[PDB]
Amino acid sequence: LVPVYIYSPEYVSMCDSLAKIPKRASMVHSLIEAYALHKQMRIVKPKVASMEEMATFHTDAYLQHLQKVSQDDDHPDSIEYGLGYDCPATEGIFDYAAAIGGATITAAQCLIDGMCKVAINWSGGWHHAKKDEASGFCYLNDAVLGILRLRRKFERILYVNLDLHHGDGVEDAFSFTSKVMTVSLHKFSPGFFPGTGDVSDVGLGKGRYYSVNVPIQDGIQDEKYYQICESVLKEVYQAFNPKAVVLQLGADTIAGDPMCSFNMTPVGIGKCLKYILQWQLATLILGGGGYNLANTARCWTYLTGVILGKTLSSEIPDHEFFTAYGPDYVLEITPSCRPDRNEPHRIQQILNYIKGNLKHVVIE
Ligand SMILES: CN(C)c1ccc(C(=O)NCCCCCCC(=O)NO)cc1
Ligand SMILES: [K+]
Ligand SMILES: [Zn+2]
Repeated sequence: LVPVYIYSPEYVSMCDSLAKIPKRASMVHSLIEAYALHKQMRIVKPKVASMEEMATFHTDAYLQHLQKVSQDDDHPDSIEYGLGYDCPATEGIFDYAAAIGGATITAAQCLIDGMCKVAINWSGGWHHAKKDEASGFCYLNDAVLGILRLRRKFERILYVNLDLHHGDGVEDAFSFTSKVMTVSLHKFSPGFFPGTGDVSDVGLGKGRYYSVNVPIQDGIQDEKYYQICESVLKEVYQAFNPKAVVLQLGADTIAGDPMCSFNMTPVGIGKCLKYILQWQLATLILGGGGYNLANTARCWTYLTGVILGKTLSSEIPDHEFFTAYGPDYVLEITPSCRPDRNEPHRIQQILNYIKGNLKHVVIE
């Protein structure tokens, strides 16, 4: 059955007002629309998240504060709740947060109701927010909210974070439970945000070994990334037997991102995505980071094509943002001539560590 595409003109307009990524949502949607991919999808208007739905993870104190300042960047309680340079108390930020949370919840509900096997919210994936604090441009953790909605039907949910940054907010939220396993492939290097997610972080208490982290260094390309991803997910699948998947596909790993860390292309990420889709589980697709706006659109458009199993023309079709795609005006991204800093011995060590940990899961 046909993938659900979480979309409304209002939703994109709201997502467009996010101060760190202005107009990104429109560029992503308009490229998908320019490739006519939306015609092959079921378009679903997202619901706005209610106070009660948001409070299934976030505290009432934090949410009431967010609501207050959304109507104010100099409040004395904002520092406590993580509001600052990374998460400015922009006017309307509570509405933008409620829209993105509601969108991912709507995606989850569609999956629960058997409307689709795959549901897409490219504007979601704000995985750093904590129950009571904003963090890393994230004011509300829609990925956690999405997982909590899926928990209505699924007893084993797998969260997979393929983003440059560790999905710390999500991992933390489920650190003590075994119903949700988190798997994160991300850059791990002292001083690099958020600073967590070493391979030794495996969760706590009853959630011990139900958090998986794959610390990766600068320069990694498609082939090695896919090998790492396939070997981990093969072990996770056999060990954990997930019944639903929440997959975050950040674009901030792609060559050309100004963070200039990993050296991936959308084709490489696509392979990881294909590996997960062939499990044929209810899958909630989210975006994430992506700071080269045109490349982020290239990436999520291509990946939408993968979900649909469609091969797209390399030539960017004319559309509202055509000029943003110069000077080559093509869909494909070329890797930078930068060294891969990932030692094959270190990769193997990490993978063996992880296999060791998942052995404990299997024997349980
Ligand atoms: C050029 N400029 C003004 C900035 C550049 C980088 C950051 C930053 O990395 N901040 C730390 C927070 C990064 C959050 C990343 C969100 C994400 O992609 N998560 O996956 C801030 C400002
Ligand atoms: K867990
Ligand atoms: Zn990121």
